[PDB]
Amino acid sequence: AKGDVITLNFETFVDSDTQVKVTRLTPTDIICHRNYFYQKCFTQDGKKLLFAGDFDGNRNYYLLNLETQQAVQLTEGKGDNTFGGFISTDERAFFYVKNELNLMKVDLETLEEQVIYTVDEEWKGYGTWVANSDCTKLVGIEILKRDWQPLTSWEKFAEFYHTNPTCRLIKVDIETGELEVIHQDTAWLGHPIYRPFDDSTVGFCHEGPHDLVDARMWLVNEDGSNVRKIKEHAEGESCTHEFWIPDGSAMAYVSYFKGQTDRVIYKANPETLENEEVMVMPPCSHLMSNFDGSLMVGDGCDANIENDPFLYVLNTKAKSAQKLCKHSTSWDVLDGDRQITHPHPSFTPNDDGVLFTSDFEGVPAIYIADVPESYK
Ligand SMILES: [Mn+2]
Repeated sequence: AKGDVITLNFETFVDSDTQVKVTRLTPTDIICHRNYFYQKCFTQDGKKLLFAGDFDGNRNYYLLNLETQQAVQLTEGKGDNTFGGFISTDERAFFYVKNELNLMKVDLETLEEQVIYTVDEEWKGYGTWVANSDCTKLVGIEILKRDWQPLTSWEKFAEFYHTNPTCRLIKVDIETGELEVIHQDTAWLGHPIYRPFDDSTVGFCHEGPHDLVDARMWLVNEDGSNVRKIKEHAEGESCTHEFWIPDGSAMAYVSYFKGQTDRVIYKANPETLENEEVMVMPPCSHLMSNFDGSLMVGDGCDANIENDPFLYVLNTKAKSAQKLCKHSTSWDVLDGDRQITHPHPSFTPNDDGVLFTSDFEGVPAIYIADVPESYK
């Protein structure tokens, strides 16, 4: 029940291949996972952590006190989207979506909840809400209910893309609760993201197969004008995994050229709109950077070869990737949920560690791998 407290045991072990220290935060007998890597889950001091677990028979949100090893239940009941959740800039509250209908704001102190927005009967919420740096406005996208189709299989994926569904990129005001359509279109839109310290810019993209798609690297101003593509897109080049670097210095992404058998990370200037290569990309699924983009972490995955179960800590400046420790996750889909099993590596607020999920000990749990100065 909302408000309850649970005392956890932190067990630290040494990785057999890198000697790097790794500590498990959650029990090995109950399902737990971290939120999406681009969403804030750590307080600046690095003492509080937001995460999800089934302690109360339901996938709910908890706030873990790293120095007390005690976690308090933030939300109760069923219907929580345990991935999109995030902590406010003032760290006095976190936001999450319940029943895919109501955007909630929760006081981390009183645990009081406030529904700040409720999707209209005409639309369907899609993607994850992303707050602006000041945490006064939220951006997101929605799909016209009539145009909505359940994406069951890949056959249904491409199918939906061609149905050219009408989607809109909206902006909601935390204070007023009023929505403002900043961009609409009869195309499948997605992944809306406010430019870190610049409410002016809002990056979004076109969903669908990376092949039969014009381009996904899109940008548009808050007012709704200057809709443009981040990169010109070279014939044969596919871009993905885009994400704003925390400080807002640039839009980092990964591109792959057919016939080059090599993936390379790229940084795009939000203002100059000029892209530039940064370094190679080891075989990884997700990619997240440091605050300034000087460090990056990656998810080793599957390509007589061999599946890569390692986490990578890339050094932007030195342009060098290095194996940190091992996550050894079974990318299995639990109860239709394909994301709980994803490591979703993210740096700790001061870069001394990397938080990630894994089910190698049997069930999905949360770990924090230390990150030595040599970036081992
Ligand atoms: Mn993922």
